[PDB]
Amino acid sequence: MDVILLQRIKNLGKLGDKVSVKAGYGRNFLIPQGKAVAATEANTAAFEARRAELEKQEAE
RNA sequence: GAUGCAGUGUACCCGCGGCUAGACGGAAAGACCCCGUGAACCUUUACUGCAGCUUGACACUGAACUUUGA
Repeated sequence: MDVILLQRIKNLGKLGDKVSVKAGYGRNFLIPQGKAVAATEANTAAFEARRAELEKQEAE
């Protein structure tokens, strides 16, 4: 699956990078625990549109 | 393998008590035997399927280090 990282991951990328991961990884660890979001068009519109700066200065 | 055919012998008409030599006596479309491109159930290294058991591939199924083969 294709995901956009909401918050920093050790090897995937940082704060909004779009990466492809194995389906189980995203389905069972990232998405339920809020560490990423699915890379759909509406979710992208949501991510860069408004809450981008909020995720940014919530660096820690 | 004859009461009923041929020849011949014997024999007046009809019961009752007994008897079982015969009526290939009665009883059950022979069970033995053979046949039908009949049946059923059982067996097996007869044939062909399937359940069960088991092998690997793909899916559910992810994250990090590492070592080694052609």
